[PDB]
Amino acid sequence: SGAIYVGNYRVVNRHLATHNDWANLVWEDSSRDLLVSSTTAQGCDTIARCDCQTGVYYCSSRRKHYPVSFSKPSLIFVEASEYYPARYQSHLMLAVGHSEPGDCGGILRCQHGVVGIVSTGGNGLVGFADVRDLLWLDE
Ligand SMILES: Cn1cc(NS(=O)(=O)N2CCC[C@H](C(N)=O)C2)cn1
Ligand SMILES: [Zn+2]
Repeated sequence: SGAIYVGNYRVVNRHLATHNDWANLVWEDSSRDLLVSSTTAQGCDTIARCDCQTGVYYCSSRRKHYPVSFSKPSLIFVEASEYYPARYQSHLMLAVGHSEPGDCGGILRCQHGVVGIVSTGGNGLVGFADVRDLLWLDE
């Protein structure tokens, strides 16, 4: 679990969104596994605006942060799960590292701020849903 809080927005994995998230829906994209809902309180997270390919992510299944190199956002095949059939997930970045499903929502951060959140995993790789292109999160 986990979310990004920036301005009056909350960014979560779409497959973990709550009833309140859907009742205050701002934007959602099944192909990216993202959902953004509105909040009443102000968010203070800083979103990175860059092309970094190195950062640190939080892994709840190890209670640890790991430094990683990660690929540029791209269209990646994701095998079927209880939340989606087998499909291409867009704007996904991969790194060599550990993750389990409950790790979804952990933040990946570079020197510039929040890059994205844990979204996929398996075969010793971890995938992060990029949020650097969502320029509207800051206005
Ligand atoms: C973070 N993580 C996720 C998994 N398992 S998964 O890749 O099957 N995952 C299950 C939950 C939905 C995910 C998606 N974005 O389609 C895929 C293992 N580690
Ligand atoms: Zn960066």
